[PDB]
Amino acid sequence: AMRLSAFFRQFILQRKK
Repeated sequence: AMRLSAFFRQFILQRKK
């Protein structure tokens, strides 16, 4: 159940980044 592709710092962080 992993969608998380370019994960990290881009989804979670998409808003900070």
